Amino acid sequence: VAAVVVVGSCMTDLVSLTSRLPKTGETIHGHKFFIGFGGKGANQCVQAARLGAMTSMVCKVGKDSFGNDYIENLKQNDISTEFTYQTKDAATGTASIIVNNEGQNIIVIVAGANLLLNTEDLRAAANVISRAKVMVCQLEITPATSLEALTMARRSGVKTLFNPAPAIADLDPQFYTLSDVFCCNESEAEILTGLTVGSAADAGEAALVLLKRGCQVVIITLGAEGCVVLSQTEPEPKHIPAGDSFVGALAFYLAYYPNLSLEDMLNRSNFIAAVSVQAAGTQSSYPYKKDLPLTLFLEHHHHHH
Amino acid sequence: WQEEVAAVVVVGSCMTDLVSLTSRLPKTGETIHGHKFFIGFGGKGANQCVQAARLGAMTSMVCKVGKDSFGNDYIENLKQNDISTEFTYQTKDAATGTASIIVNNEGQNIIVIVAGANLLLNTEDLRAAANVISRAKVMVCQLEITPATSLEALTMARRSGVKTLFNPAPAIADLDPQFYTLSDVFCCNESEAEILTGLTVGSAADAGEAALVLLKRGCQVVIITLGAEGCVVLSQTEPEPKHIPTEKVKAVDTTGAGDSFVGALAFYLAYYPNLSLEDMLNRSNFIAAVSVQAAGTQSSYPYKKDLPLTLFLE
Ligand SMILES: [Cl-]
Ligand code: NA
Ligand code: NA
Repeated sequence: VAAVVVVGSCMTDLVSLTSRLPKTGETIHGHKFFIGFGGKGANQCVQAARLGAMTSMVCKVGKDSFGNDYIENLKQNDISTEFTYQTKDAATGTASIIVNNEGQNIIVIVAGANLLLNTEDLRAAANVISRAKVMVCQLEITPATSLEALTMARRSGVKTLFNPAPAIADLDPQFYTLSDVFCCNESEAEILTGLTVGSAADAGEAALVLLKRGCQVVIITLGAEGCVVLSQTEPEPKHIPAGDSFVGALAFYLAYYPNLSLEDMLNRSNFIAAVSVQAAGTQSSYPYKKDLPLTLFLEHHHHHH
Repeated sequence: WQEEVAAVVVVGSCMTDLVSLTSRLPKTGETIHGHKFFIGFGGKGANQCVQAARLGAMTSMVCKVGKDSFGNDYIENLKQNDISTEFTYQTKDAATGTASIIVNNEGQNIIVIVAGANLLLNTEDLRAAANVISRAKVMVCQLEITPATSLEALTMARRSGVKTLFNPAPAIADLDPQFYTLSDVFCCNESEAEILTGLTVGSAADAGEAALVLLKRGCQVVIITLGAEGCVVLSQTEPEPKHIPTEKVKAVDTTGAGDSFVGALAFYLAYYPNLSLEDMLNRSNFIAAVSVQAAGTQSSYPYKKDLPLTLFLE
């Protein structure tokens, strides 16, 4: 029975490497191509599943070979695809990336079938939504669909973890009140608040704005510098001194380790994100439970660390 | 009773086209959002083989793809176009060839090709095809596999008395001289002829002077294509350029029009050997022009049944 349900996006990364970037009208011969699995929703789902969560991916891909390939990737990671939809009306989402020998790139994103995931689709998935322990949402599908997913979780008492990524100025105010845990990065927080965010001190001031819009808990991530947290019952910023790995891990802990303090969950999730950064690649770099330190999965009183 | 012998063998490339449509092309360092993404089956060899097959040729595609989902999908495409895949090889040692394509609202594009498994088509893989090549009427080769593999395919055809149709695309300055001498029909476009001859080519008149250089390198017949403006032909017994023009028209999408033309010509060389070159070229120009009126490269290639009956008369 899925404890973590993710409503969000799946995207295929298509990468070519070339000596130089092409000029208009030019064909250039590359020396390497590869495919990688992405999308914030998928990536967050995959990290949670690798840690041992029972997860379900609510999303929409194309009735095409990339979408069939995505479905197999979710199944290989032990994720339920019962509400992974396939549509003939758009292609599976893509990120095409060309990179030259100087590390300069060009990137073309087509969100495709992700934008077609709608209310009717979420309604069909009510049983898994209502019965989960945590619902995770981002902003790579139609915002209205994310909203409705958060609204459905709330009506069943399911904990809402929201990642407003990519961010948007003029986000619906309902988003803040529907979010039990609202987690974003520095740049995102600048878009959402129109403040500048450079230090951990600025982050704390930006978090407080978001907290005052109605979020229960706000977390602002600081890259490889940790994160800053506030809550309605503790409004003072606490500084705790890859993004999808962190959010996936936090989902896992919210669903399976409710007896941990926020501070501890965030430590463990920072640790797990840092492991993903060291390993080459993207979703493949996400660590499994068996390859991580066993203290990540024990109560505080059980270990000597 | 006897299976139908392949009259056209294409030794050449297959690649998956990964196309994104956008408003404007990205500048260096830029991420942009596109409106649509389209997968298509491409590669100059396969495209030429598909046109020929759609016109009614019995064809065999000698090529190498991956043991990946793109290669599996490519084999099914070939079979759906009635092409023999007996020598469509699959390898775990590389991925299927790709073309990653961005197109703007004006039809301008940037393209990054990775050859992949096309590079791994090798001497042993050709040798297995010896009986099919011996019984063919025409062998068609391009430059999208290892130039040594195309060379061998052309020498195999020549030693078996099979007509060679060679499309030096993409072109390369200082191409091996054997390529000209092994070509019965040598067909390329304006830009390709400039790369090969170091001459400029803008008009049909310039095209004719470039063709005569290529003719003197030992080609039997040379055709220089002029995009939607037809083509120019010369031959050893008729060295004077003939300009075979077309009607000016708005295009829908010209992508793959060149390969349409070469595939049509292969079909005619094999199945209508008694037509004059002038007539074959007219009919092939016409067929290429039909493809331009539809989108999506191979999907735009016309079937026999949808074309005017005069294209198939003697
Ligand atoms: Cl031999
Ligand atoms: Na990584
Ligand atoms: Na076309």
